[PDB]
Amino acid sequence: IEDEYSGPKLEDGKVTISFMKELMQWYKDQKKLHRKCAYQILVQVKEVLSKLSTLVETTLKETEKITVCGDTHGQFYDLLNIFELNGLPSETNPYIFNGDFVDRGSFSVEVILTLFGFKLLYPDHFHLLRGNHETDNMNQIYGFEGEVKAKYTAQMYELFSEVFEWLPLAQCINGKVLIMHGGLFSEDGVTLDDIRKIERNRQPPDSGPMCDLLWSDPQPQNGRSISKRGVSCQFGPDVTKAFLEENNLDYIIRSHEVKAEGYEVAHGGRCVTVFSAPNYCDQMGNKASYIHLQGSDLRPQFHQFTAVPHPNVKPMAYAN
Ligand SMILES: [Mn+2]
Ligand SMILES: [Mn+2]
Repeated sequence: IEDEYSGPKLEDGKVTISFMKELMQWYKDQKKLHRKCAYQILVQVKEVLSKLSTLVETTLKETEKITVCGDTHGQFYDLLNIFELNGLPSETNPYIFNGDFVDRGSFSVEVILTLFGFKLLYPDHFHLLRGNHETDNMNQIYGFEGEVKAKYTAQMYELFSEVFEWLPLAQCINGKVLIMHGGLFSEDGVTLDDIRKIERNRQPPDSGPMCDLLWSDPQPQNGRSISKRGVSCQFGPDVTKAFLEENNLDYIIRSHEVKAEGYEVAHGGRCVTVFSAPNYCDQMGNKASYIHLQGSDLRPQFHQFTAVPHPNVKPMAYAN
């Protein structure tokens, strides 16, 4: 006996569609991806991500489509449910996952390695944007670091941290829709140029554009406020509108907050929240949603969904 009982294996070190199907099934059955394959996925996706701009600029032709998902937080069985409701990722069914893949939920390893696998398989049609939880300080507290150390080793966690540093911070579709995890900026006048200029391969600063992209929240009233989170700001509809007008944009899609209906349309339609972790932490009872967009019609169409069963591992079981 050697590795016959160790599960899915890459094909000469590369991700294939049959590997991804084997992986999702193996994870569904609560089994672990061989550490050598996990390592190969991480080294390769680090290389892919490190060549991207901090701002991914994507063009959708008139009849092309894309799906935008918000926070998933290690709810792997809900992630599979997204793919069963909305189809597997492919070149004709592209996806954007808008940050916060890990922490809180206790299948964060399974979520993130599935997402990285699909990033390697469909690199121009499967997009991952950094959330505030793809950071060391958050992983240390909120489960992911403990989960990686439990399933693999501290060295594997170090590699995850390095890979997260190369996740892009925002994505712009057709020069019209800007997507980021958190939101807009603590000062006026920021442009797409400034986002492209962020040297993102780091942990986020305590303030400034990289912080805001991962951490800010919309508020209903005009202006800005100190964030209730102690980090970044809250930004009003006039902030959103000035930013969109200066940058020739129509609206933003962000995530980073739970909503009972899975989404919220705010700022007169200019600031949309999408959140894709239903019954968050097995307690919130929220619906989740994902957004459908078309190249010829970038209006957001929302699809709601509810949580599905998962194995009996508690949320935050690996947290501090
Ligand atoms: Mn979150
Ligand atoms: Mn967040």
